[PDB]
Amino acid sequence: GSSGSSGPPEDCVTTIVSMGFSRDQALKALRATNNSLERAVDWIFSHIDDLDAEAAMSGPSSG
Repeated sequence: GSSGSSGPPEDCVTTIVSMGFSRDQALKALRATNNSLERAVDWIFSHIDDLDAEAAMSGPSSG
């Protein structure tokens, strides 16, 4: 049980991934949602929708 400097929760990360999400996403989401679970899932779903973010080219990979 180590955790010095602030950081995102593990349980959350797990939960998300548990759903079948990318580990990076979970992390990002969290950080994107000030380390939030509920919001994360929301910030996540949003991405799934299509509205990823402001106009910005997307990497080569089919969704």
